[PDB]
Amino acid sequence: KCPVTHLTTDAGAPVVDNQNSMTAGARGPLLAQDLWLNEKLGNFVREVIPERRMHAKGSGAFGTFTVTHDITQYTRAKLFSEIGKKTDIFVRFSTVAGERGAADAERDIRGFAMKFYTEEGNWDLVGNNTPVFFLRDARKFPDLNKAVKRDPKTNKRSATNNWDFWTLLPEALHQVTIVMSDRGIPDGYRHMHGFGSHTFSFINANNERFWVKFHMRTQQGIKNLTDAEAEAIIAKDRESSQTDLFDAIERGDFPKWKMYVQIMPELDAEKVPYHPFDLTKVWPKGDYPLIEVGEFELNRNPENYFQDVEQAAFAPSNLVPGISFSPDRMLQARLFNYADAARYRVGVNHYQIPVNAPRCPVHSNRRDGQGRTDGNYGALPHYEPNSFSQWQEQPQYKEPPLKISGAADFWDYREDDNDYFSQPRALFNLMNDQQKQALFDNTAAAMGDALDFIKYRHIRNCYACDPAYGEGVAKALGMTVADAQAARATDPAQGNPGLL
Amino acid sequence: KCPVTHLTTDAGAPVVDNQNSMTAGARGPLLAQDLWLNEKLGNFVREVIPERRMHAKGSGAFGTFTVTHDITQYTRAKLFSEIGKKTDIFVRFSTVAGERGAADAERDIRGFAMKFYTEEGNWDLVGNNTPVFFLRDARKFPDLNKAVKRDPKTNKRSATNNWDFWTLLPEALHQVTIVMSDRGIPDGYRHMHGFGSHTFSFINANNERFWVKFHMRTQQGIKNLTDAEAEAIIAKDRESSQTDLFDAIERGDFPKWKMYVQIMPELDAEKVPYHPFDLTKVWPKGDYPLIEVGEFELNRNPENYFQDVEQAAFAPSNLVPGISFSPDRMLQARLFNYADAARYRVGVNHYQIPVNAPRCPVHSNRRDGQGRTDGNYGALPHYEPNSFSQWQEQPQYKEPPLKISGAADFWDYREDDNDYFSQPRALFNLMNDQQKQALFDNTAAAMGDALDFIKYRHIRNCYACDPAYGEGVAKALGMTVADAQAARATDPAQGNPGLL
Amino acid sequence: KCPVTHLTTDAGAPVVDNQNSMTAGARGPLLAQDLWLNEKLGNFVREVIPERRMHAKGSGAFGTFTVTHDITQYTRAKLFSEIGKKTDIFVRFSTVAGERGAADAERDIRGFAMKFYTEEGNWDLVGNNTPVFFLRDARKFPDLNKAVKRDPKTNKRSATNNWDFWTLLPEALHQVTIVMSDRGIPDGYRHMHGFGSHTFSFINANNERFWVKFHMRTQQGIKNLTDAEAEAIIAKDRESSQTDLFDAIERGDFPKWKMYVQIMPELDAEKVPYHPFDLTKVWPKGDYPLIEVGEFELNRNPENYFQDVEQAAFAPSNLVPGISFSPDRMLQARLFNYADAARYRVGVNHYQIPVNAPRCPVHSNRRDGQGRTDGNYGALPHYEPNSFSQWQEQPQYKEPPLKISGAADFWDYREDDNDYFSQPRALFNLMNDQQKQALFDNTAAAMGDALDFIKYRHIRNCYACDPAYGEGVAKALGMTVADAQAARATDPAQGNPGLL
Amino acid sequence: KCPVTHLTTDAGAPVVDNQNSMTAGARGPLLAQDLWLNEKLGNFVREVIPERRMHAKGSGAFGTFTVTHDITQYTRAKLFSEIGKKTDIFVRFSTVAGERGAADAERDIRGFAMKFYTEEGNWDLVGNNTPVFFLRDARKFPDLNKAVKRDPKTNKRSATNNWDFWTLLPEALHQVTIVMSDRGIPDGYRHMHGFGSHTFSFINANNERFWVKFHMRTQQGIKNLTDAEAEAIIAKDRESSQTDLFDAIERGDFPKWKMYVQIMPELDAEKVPYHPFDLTKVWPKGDYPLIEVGEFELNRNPENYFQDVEQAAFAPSNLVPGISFSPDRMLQARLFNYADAARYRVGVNHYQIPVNAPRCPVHSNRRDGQGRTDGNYGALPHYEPNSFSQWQEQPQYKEPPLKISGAADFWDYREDDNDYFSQPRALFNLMNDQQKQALFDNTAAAMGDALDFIKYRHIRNCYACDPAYGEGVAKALGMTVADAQAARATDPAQGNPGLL
Ligand code: HEM
Ligand SMILES: [Cl-]
Ligand SMILES: [Cl-]
Repeated sequence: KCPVTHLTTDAGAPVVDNQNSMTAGARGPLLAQDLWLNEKLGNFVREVIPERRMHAKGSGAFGTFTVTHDITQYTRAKLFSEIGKKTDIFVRFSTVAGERGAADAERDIRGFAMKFYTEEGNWDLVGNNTPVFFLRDARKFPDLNKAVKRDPKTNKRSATNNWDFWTLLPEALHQVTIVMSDRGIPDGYRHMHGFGSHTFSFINANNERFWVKFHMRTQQGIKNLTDAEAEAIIAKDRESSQTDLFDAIERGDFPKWKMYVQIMPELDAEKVPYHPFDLTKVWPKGDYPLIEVGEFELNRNPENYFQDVEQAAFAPSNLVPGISFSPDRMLQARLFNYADAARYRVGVNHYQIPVNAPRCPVHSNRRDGQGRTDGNYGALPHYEPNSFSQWQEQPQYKEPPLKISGAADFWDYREDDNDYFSQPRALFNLMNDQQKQALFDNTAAAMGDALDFIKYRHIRNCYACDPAYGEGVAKALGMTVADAQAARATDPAQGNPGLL
Repeated sequence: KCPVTHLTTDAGAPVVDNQNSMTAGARGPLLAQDLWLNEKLGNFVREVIPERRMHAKGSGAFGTFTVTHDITQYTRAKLFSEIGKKTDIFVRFSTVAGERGAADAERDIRGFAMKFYTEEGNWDLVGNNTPVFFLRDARKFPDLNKAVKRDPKTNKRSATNNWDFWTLLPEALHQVTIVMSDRGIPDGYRHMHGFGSHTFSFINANNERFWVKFHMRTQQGIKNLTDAEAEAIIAKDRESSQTDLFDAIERGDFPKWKMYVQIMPELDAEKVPYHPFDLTKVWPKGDYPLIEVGEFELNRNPENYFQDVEQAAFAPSNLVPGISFSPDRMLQARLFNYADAARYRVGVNHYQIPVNAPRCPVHSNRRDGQGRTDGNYGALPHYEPNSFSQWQEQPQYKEPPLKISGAADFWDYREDDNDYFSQPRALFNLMNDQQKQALFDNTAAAMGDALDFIKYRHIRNCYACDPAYGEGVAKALGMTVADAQAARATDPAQGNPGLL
Repeated sequence: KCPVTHLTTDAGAPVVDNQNSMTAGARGPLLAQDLWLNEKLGNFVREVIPERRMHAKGSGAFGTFTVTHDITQYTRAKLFSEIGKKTDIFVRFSTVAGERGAADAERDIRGFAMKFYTEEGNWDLVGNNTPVFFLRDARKFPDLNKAVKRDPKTNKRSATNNWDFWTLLPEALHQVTIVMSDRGIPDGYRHMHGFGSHTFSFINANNERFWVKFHMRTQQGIKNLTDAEAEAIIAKDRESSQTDLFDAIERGDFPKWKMYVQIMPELDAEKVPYHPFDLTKVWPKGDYPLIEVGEFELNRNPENYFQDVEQAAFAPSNLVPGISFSPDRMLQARLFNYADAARYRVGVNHYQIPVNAPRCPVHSNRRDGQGRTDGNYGALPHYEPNSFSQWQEQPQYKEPPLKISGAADFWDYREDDNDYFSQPRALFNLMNDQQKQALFDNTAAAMGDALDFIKYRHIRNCYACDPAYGEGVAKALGMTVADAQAARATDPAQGNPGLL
Repeated sequence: KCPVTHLTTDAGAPVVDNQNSMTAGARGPLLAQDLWLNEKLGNFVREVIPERRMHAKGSGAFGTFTVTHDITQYTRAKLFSEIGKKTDIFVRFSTVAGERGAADAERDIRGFAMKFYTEEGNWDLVGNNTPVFFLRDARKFPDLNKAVKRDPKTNKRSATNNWDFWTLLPEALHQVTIVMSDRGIPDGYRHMHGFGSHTFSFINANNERFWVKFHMRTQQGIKNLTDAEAEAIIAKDRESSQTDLFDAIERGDFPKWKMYVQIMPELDAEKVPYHPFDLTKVWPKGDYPLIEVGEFELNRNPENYFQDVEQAAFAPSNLVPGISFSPDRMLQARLFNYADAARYRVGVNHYQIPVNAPRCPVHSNRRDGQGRTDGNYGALPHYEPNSFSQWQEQPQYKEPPLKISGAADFWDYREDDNDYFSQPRALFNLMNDQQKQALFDNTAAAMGDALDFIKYRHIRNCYACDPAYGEGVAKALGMTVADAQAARATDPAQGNPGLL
């Protein structure tokens, strides 16, 4: 609004008429020489890009992060180098299974994706509102996509597809318990925590490695919706979380999180009794307590949703000196899969998009590609080694070596670690009676019409985790643990390693 | 299900392990030589194509059309040539404003897109569940897209954007009245009519032209949902119309429509008192009664939604001998905009997709393009004229000339026809008291929080159509027609041709 | 060169090693966590975009245009408004049939594409080094593409495909004569003229229309290569024209053209004895003498060929107030085909590319699309009509109406005008004996191994144009006009309108 | 040719006129309702896909491979299982640096890409006409692309860019010597050998590993062109190798190669004095003599070049049971980079293209993607694990583990192996005096105008390889080894590990 604008073509030619097309007489046929119509409609049918293969529905905001505590003994990362140091951030929150138009207030994981515009590169912490995940090997990620999304023929969610998959992965019971708890539907993005979920690494100025987990704790408090409350909100508003977050920032009610880390010296990874790189497992806070780092707030709604939120590309591979990866098998796949997904979805030149662009010096020698806008590194020599001091590597940032034991092979995770249930059993025993009844009710509702052998399989897995959990679930499904047990002999998945 | 399948790569190499990735020791980093993971994940992030720029949410089915009546005196079209002749069809139903994930049971137009696999080409009748539309010049179609979709900043529907646009187009009141009536929310695709909406042409074996309108009348009966009933269905099911249609076909309860035509001899177009090519106007049935043609049923759910429904491309330009276009200015733009939209969305080689492919001989000499699969017309000479009898034109199908009067220019539609209100006034006076109260209630709900000057503008336009319509709307908005009238002097759109 | 650069990722993270990949031991397998390699190679395989479907091989330069003469009585175009007024330009020269790597010094038309960065929009004059073309209806343009390019099976140029097509278009003899003359191989882009070829329109401040032809005459002089001289240059340099033009600008030897116009009052188009919109015909200079307008020089080599030359998009539709189109049937197709070609080749957001961007105000309300970088018109309302003074049309630039006579139909060009030979006969009689012998020799060489019936057909067409032309061609082919004449009875194209 | 064809649209509608466009009167403007023109031209501008980022210029043929010898003790690969067993193949030959249009007879490596349509998957042996390459780590491959292709500003080959890069890689001297020898320009694809170049692996039925090198030896004899002979061929024909190969097959003169292998037991890789996975090094035939396997002939020209040759996608990752990879660092990158390059260039669904499609059972569960044609695995469950025997892994094909020693790190190749010159010195001493003089002449011609410090650097590296080689090169450049030696002190690349 405000300053009057006069319509032009892309090339800046004045548009004469924006109400009438050019015709051979007043009621005659349309002419090809109606240039503005050709341009207006040709561009119109190319506005849509592919949605994200996962986490398609989302809301974004800009904000800042402030260091409140010193952790420079563990990490040389420049954004953490001093108390008081402020870094600008972009955050996209999301659901997982919904397409672009889907309801915000579904029972699902939420995405918690953070981009930090640092002096030594953008650092993407691509997190979830849960410290764990259903899977611990990336082999299973495309299968999870199909299981939680639409059947190839009914084009609807399928409790049978979803729960057949989940119940054949006993390692999944931890995240299944979390998403079937009261926290499976947060009351908008401001009332949930975030997590890196994976084990990452810190590297200090001494070139020492630590293993690390990020926790982002909501200063607005954990707050949830029951199935019924969510359904009532969806009936009015499929965009309930966008409404909530946009409205909050618009009225100056900026949401805040505190950032903590669990820090584990490199050598401790071979001393702990739990697999320290297993995404289905946390590190107990009694072994590795939270160390406070800083605080971030979201304080600015983007001017244009498509340019800043839809085109936003996060990559776990977007790391900076002093923050690096781990051999978590899931993290390891994400280190390449996001950059690849973004080359397809927003283009090879997607770092030209302002929300993705670095706010520090950049010298990649990336050349050409569709839609090159930014100079294309001009006439500079485009190869290395060269005799012209172009594109010089920076060895001072080299990480210490990472010790390997064992041959290259497909190593059976089930031989390495098969503690599927101790962590979910702990979580069940933390719950009060209401939360337990919610867990049982939410579970039986989600299984809905899944085939009976699948309901029996979940009840068996849940009983193994804790007899009271198996009972509450079996009861809420109107079944018995005895029938669940009797069904194992004829379970059609017989012969299959995740079938216990 | 049924025959056991053994996992291979695209190239047919056996996959050894589909549960574990290849690692440097059991808890070591991931190896690049894990070929199956690279392939599985690289293909995974390229499954999604752009949604349709309009009518993104939809349901599809296969079926057949049977001629029941003789109209060969009006049309030489081969699918109509004999009573009893059966043609196979594909139909996609849709909403308009929803993205891929959006609720089915919104207040919106529904799409009614038909593909007839004819012996002289696929005939697409790309229709709506309404005989008219909001607009009569394609200039305004991209603007309607933005008005009924998401604000560029809030990323939500905007009553202000939507109703500012609508109230500045008095010609739109006809379709606004239809979509705000009880029929703005059909109880699924089986309980709505379809229409070509536009005036088309028939050409008979004598090379005579008729102007024609297609009506497809539901044999299951008009059936609707109130705002409250729709909201309750959405709370359970965003896919309510897919559920309804898929379930009906799956239980053998095949939905049927009867097809009729209004036929107008060419010369009558200059004798009627209404603009006969104006998409905001019908032809009164008293002047041009319905002539029965045939009956179609939908009787087969596609095996794969993506391959048959999501990749389906309709084009109003997909016409056959004996069925052709008119100078309707809206139809005229669609004659090029759909083929162009599909080149971007499903590729230049989209006619290789089975649902789009013709079931008759095809010799286009279309060469190359990404993903060419079908022979590419092999080694045949690829130019015309040639000395080799390749690609010979077919003059026997030539249409009679179309008379033009007037210069090429931007002809102001408002000078040519400005009867905005007589047809909506007729429709209002057909309604019984309940339907009228629904029209008023639905209208005030849809305007929701639109700025007051916009509510005043709709009330003025509605009063001009019929004093009782203006009153019922003003009342349901908690306003008065007097205030509406007083606001015209300061209306901020002053200086603007659609502001009456 | 000069300032030392330190290699980073796109996200600005330092790169540790640019010589060694990350491996599991010194002679072990490659790790997926080698982030720089993934990024470097993933981006590398996306550098290439599609070449132009026509005129793929080219050279570009920046320059300026200066008005030297007053023609404001004929055109209100702002770049021409005063003597001395300077406009910045980009020019791309090209061959036509060569792919990206093909030789510069082939016997072909050359492209002469001009972009003028004007205060009322970019004006593209997309010209050739010839005043005419082979065709006069766009129906035949894709066929010309196939005929002059590679056979679908041999993947080589085919004299049979090329000359079968050409000899079945008698209207083509004019351009065939030009491209087979000594001027079919200019000695680089600096020693050739340019032409708009088509009839365009001027509109003056009085809203009067003139028909207009643009001539751009080389101030370096017409200079050509024989077949033998060209072949010798190709043996050393496939990039001979890039070498020539780049080297000339680099040493300050800036090439200059003078711009002239032929001006014809609107009404004269119905008074001339030649079809004034027929691209196979010029306007004789005796009827419409050249009027001088200005002078342009190319004086700056682009810093980056891909960003400025390969991504350059010209469109005949890029017109400005006071310069517009004509009903030339070929021009009429180009008015839409280039903008469409560019949406595919450089993207819907290709006007963000600096060489394509306007240097004047732009308000198109074009939204979104892949790779949106420039603000996306932020939060401004995105529909018209609106109550907020956004996107207001500009009626002061409206053209006078264009008179139409006749029905909409496929009008046979051969019924309308069939003077195939008078203009080529004039051109043949302008030639001196050497140029004539060149025309005959060049023709027989180009026909090479074309089937005999095709050589006979060219000789017949050439004899009809002028008995001496038919003789010289028949002789250089080692045939006789008598045999050519005897072959017409059995010509396999019998039954075909371009077969005389 | 032969059967008369009648022109239709893609949808199979008859085309009335293919010579005239639809106009408002005979000399009037073009109408938008000319559907055939819209379709014909819209499809026309989408025929071109991106060329290959490397090896863009090529020729293809179909053929067969016959086993002549038993090697089943080394490999369980099914195509080798019996003497007499015939496998169908596709082969694409190429240059490396040329774009689509570039000359065939340039001084360059040639590509020798083989696809074997095997009963357990397509096996791609993506080879070159040389047993080695310039590089031994993939870090340097994009840099080699830029060095051997066009300068970002001159858009021409640059001897300075090319030789600056090459002379700073002493490991490159082996391949530099080969490509500067008489064999740098083979007399077409039929007179050159092929090689896998890399060390691969065989796995036998006992689950034992061997390291292996493939040699494909021409039965038509090594035959070459001098610089002068090549230049003379280019002056006539940029497509000389396509002409040669197509013509040979067309006249029944089918070219044949014999396939041999060098076989090295796994444990020998730690016993040899040369790095056995270093692409700049061969295995001496005295240590590992050639073992004969079979013979292949190319006997069928494809019907359509674009469908079969341009869309052909090879991937080193396309391996079958009994043939696998090695830790060669270059091979390791190609294992992912080709499948990724093809997803961009020919689409995610490129295995639908007949030349790429497997000729054995395929069950990948790859879903959707643009242009899905083939059923999309219909309604089958689309996740694993499932209770429905879909997508079952095949463990019988598991390879033995691969022993790793050392930490994950960037291991400096120059510390591991720095024998740059012994193999090129051997090759120089195999040459007769003519071949030596050719090597010197070809080298000085290729360095052309490269800056002097670069010529000095090549002479130094060549002298180190063999004093006679340094002398012959220095002399042919008109320089002395003494000046070369004196220049090292001021060499501008001082401080750089490949500068000796
Ligand atoms: C100039 C006015 C119009 C323009 C520019 C327009 C443009 C479009 C575009 C670009 C799509 C998506 C096409 C694709 O990607 O396959 C679409 C879909 C559709 N349109 Fe329109 N449209 C217009 C008017 C109408 C009218 C008046 C009706 C009904 C009479 C209509 C019915 C539909 C239907 C049913 C679909 C969905 C087709 C399907 O199921 O794939 N449209 N339109
Ligand atoms: Cl891609
Ligand atoms: Cl496109």
